[PDB]
Amino acid sequence: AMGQSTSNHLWLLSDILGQGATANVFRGRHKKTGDLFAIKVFNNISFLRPVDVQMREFEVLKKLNHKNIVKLFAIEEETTTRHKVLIMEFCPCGSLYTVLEEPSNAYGLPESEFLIVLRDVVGGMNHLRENGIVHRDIKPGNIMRVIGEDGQSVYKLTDFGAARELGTEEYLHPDMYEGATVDLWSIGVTFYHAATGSLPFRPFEGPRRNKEVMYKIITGKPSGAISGVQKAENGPIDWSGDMPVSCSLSRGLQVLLTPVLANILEADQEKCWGFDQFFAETSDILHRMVIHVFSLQQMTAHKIYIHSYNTATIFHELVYKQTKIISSNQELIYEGRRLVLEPGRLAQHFPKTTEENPIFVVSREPLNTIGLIYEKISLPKVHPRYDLDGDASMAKAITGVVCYACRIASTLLLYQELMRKGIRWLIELIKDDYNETVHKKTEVVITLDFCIRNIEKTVKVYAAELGEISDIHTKLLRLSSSQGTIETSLQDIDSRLSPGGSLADAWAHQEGTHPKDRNVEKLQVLLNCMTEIYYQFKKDKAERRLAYNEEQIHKFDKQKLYYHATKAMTHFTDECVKKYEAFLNKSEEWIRKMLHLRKQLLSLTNQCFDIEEEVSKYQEYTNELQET
Amino acid sequence: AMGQSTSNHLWLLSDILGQGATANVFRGRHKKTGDLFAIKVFNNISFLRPVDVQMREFEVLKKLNHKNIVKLFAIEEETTTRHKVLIMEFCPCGSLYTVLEEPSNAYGLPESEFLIVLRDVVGGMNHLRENGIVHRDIKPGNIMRVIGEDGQSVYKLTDFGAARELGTEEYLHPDMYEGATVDLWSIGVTFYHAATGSLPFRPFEGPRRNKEVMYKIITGKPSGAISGVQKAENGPIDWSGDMPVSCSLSRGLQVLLTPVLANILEADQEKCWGFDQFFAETSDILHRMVIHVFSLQQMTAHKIYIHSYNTATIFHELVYKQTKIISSNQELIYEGRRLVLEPGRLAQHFPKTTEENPIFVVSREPLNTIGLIYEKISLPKVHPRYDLDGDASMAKAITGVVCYACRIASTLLLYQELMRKGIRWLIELIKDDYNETVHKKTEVVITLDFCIRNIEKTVKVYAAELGEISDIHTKLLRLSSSQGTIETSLQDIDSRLSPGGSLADAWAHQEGTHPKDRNVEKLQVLLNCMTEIYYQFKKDKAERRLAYNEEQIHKFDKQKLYYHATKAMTHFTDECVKKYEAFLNKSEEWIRKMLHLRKQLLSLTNQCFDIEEEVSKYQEYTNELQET
Ligand SMILES: O=C(NCCCNc1nc(Nc2cccc(NC(=O)N3CCCC3)c2)ncc1I)c1cccs1
Ligand SMILES: O=C(NCCCNc1nc(Nc2cccc(NC(=O)N3CCCC3)c2)ncc1I)c1cccs1
Repeated sequence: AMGQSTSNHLWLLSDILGQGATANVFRGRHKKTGDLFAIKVFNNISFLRPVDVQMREFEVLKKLNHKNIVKLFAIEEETTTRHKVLIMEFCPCGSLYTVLEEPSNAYGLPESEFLIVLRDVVGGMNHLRENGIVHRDIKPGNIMRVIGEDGQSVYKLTDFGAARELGTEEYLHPDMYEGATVDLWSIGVTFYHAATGSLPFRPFEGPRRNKEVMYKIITGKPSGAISGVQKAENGPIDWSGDMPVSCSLSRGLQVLLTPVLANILEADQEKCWGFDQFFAETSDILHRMVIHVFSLQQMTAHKIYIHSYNTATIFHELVYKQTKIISSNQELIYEGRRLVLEPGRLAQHFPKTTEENPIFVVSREPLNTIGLIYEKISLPKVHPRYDLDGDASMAKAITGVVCYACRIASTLLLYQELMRKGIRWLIELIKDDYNETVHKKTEVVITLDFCIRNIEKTVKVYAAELGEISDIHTKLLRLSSSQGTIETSLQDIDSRLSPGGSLADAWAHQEGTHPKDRNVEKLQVLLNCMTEIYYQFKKDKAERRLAYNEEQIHKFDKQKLYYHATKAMTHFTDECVKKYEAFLNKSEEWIRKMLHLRKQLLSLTNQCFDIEEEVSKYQEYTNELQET
Repeated sequence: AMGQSTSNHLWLLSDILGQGATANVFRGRHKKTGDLFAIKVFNNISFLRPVDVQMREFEVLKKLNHKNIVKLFAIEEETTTRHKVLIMEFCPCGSLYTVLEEPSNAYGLPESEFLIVLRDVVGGMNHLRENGIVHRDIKPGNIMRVIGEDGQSVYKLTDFGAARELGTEEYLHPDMYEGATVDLWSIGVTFYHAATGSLPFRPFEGPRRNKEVMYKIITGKPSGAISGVQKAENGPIDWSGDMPVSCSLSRGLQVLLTPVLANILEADQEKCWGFDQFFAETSDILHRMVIHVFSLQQMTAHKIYIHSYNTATIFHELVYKQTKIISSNQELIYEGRRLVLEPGRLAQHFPKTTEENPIFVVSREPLNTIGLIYEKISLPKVHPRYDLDGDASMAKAITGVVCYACRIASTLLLYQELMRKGIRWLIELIKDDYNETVHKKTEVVITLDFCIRNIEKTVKVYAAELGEISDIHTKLLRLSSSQGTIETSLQDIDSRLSPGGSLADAWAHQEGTHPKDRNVEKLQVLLNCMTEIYYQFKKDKAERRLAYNEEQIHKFDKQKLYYHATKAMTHFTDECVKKYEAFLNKSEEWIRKMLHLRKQLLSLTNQCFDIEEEVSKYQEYTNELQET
């Protein structure tokens, strides 16, 4: 139907991307080439119209180019309405807000994608800072997302610099609600929103006329607390200076991110950071590499953030901070074999590691098995009301919960499949310790056999001599007897290491769940059905009203949305969870038995060294008798 | 707009799924529940209308239920037109034909998905056979696809039994073109079409008035040839009794599939199989498990199909058939360690293997490095014509080629990443052989040291005796000297095994490409742009004509379709291929040097055994002198 146009560009009014106060953004094309561009048409521009100031201004923002900033191509005039039109680059993927609309990110973005967000936002914000221009209005809605040539997302900034001739209410600064601090505030609220999937400060009712509590929350600013939420109408505020349990970020990252947000979120400029403080700490985080470590003792995976130039000493310290294991008690295993790391080895030369192929950690000291620690979240109540807005919010909520359940279920399967491998590596690695103890035994055996034979032979050939010989014979028997005890007790250990020797990993190949079960795929199928319905309810909300047929289809699918979710949650707890807990229960059992065996093997090995020094004082005794 | 209805069901005429001669299939819903069903409305039913015979008939097909057969729910009458309507189950994913429409499957389905097709088609066809009903019309178009609860595809049959009261031209049997053989023919043509992505018998022009050649091709039926294609207008026919190089199936599967299709594709019932012969061989293939084996010698991955009850002897034989390695020369490596397999060990108890984590094979005999063998396919010419049909076919073709290139590129990266691991395992495993040779050396050393000392001491204490002593001393020096040679030559081998010892895997961590490059992701981005344009051209073909704007957008995108493809192909050959060939070239180098070292380590190890039996004839000589 009706559509605006320009000298070089044209677009339909049906194609809308963003609707702002001063301008609107449409999906447009170049009249000649046909390439897609973002069309910024200014609404209500008469009482201003500074074609003198805005001329050079738009010419300045034109030459301004950055990877983390939405590019401005040209400034043109609408054909009929004669409105000024800016030509931005089209971002098909939408904004960060669009990403947060996804149920998969209802409880926070994936860790890698979050690192992309942090890096790009900082880069773009820094580039704006170097030009002196201040934003203050930074929100996921105005942070665009594009797909790079390498496939990875790239985030850019677009809406700014409109404060000249004239922040979001949830992203507003306390004193500004009614200094460069006002910047970092919205940035912090954004970062928490990307990590948690929700806003830092939430009243029970929300952003309304009962948002009076919110201002009290924001002006509250207790210590270094990064979030505060009241769980009831006009109730107390639950404060926390840490990340939620449902957060998809690794523990190592949360340790670094927590102080950052805490220092940039307060009304006082006293303790608040500057852009240099902020940039320094943030870039520091971005420069660090990733160390994937799976602790078998607690059955917990870890991501340790270290610079490439750091040593293995700081590495052991950080691993201690997360796993509570002494640096001297930390033992590493990689690809079936143990790996000895020098205290001063750089992180650049570390082996290739993934979360599905990490570095296992075994300890001499007994440690409790923790397993995966997650937030148990149930489904919300589904109301029979036809409220399109309600059905949309309920759809995102309930699908987000199921998304979380499927995410946890995938993690549980990872822990089990990693556990089985780590155990298989360990039993063969300790078996190698048994293999070397056999060798050291044979050394003492060869030493024993010949040394005793000489002394048993010297009496056959060639009071005084008899007394010496007898004492030596006894001494040789004192050691050879214990050598026989160890010899057979080691066969008992080998019997344990043998298949079906009560240390076998057969239990671990039975109790838990396997990729053969396809439990994650089973959950995803129902999750896809729900996700489809969700985006449909979004499409129905935009129309504000539906036809009779669409009305009942909306109701039918809404009921199926519940049935899908319950079916998934039931399969989650009755299959994935229970079999995981059983695998974890028997995990403690095998751990006790393994550490006990390891203690036995240790002692029996050291005893060979104890008798190794004894035969060195005897083989060089009589054989080395002095005479002219 | 206008839409048909029923007592219990209703649908729009715009919603079309399949358009047949006697009936049409629409997307419909139940008036009460609102669930989606397939609506089969019979066109032109007057001269027949056997409400006596078809009554019981449709009642029979009603109770007929199977996982591999599209379920019939009810038989109802249209409200106005009074036409008979069948209620089938709705298959959102479409048919196998729809799957073949995908550029990803332009050169054949993935191996796993093909196994699903084979298993389901056989299962459904067998179920129809047990009821006596014959199809003959089996085509990917009438083979529906649904997504099971576990996520895996499930294929079903739908259109049959319409031959009572009354095959596709490309799927037609030679004698039937102008016995149960007519069944297996179309089945074979279907199976080849799923494996190759193309039809078995293709004239140059195609299925037209020049299809006269085709009938000659079909009546040709030379030997056990499974395909025949003329590459020029009215030219000779290129015959082949094997699968194309571009086929995505494993070599092990092709060996099994080839005789199956060959025996079921001929006009003569003399050599043609029956349903029992067909079912027996096919089910046999389906029962077999998968063995993933990566041969480092030829740098080739393999999938060996074996029954779970078979032994390791037949395993070694099949591995020999593919890798050309003698059963005694086949050495297995898994998870960093070598694995010894007993000749009679069942396949059920084999370790867990994937294509990304297979069982490596090393050999004593020198073997040439082959690497990945694929079909080099270039882009087709893009014509400036606005032909919507032409633009659609060209889109699928050119996108299919790029899909193949990205598939090969993914395989190349797999080979390199597997190579690096296999090499790293090997250098540490042979290092273990060095570790055990050191132990055997120390055994001879302890034997040497004490044995010689006794004989060197006997002369100090306690013509005839002198002569004996001297001869013994010399003999002890004959062995101890060579012991010194081996001792130092082993340090040279250890020097080789040490980092930077010319056997290091540093070259392999440099020359080839890595997942860090994200080359596959780079290709996929351009592949997504092309795929989007492809499905768009499909959408434009259905309209038969476009508006002026849509017309030029079609032309713009068509040109961008070329630019995307060329950009991907350039990045494929200039980055992925070249760096792969360089990695393969230096692969031969390290292989030579490794096998040479392995030969040295072997000899130097066996020499320790050669001198081990020599010291057993001397240590028990003088020490064991006889006397009363
Ligand atoms: O500049 C602004 N604000 C920033 C946002 C708008 N600006 C741009 N937006 C895109 N691309 C884009 C975006 C969003 C969503 C989508 N697609 C969807 O999810 N949709 C849209 C229809 C319904 C579902 C594509 N490129 C460039 C730009 I610049 C202002 C708007 C009004 C004053 S300022
Ligand atoms: O029974 C028949 N023939 C078998 C085929 C038709 N039958 C069924 N088809 C579906 N589902 C389905 C199928 C195909 C394609 C799609 N979707 C798409 O790719 N489309 C459609 C619009 C354009 C893109 C969904 N379920 C059930 C059935 I039964 C006959 C048709 C006429 C005589 S016999």
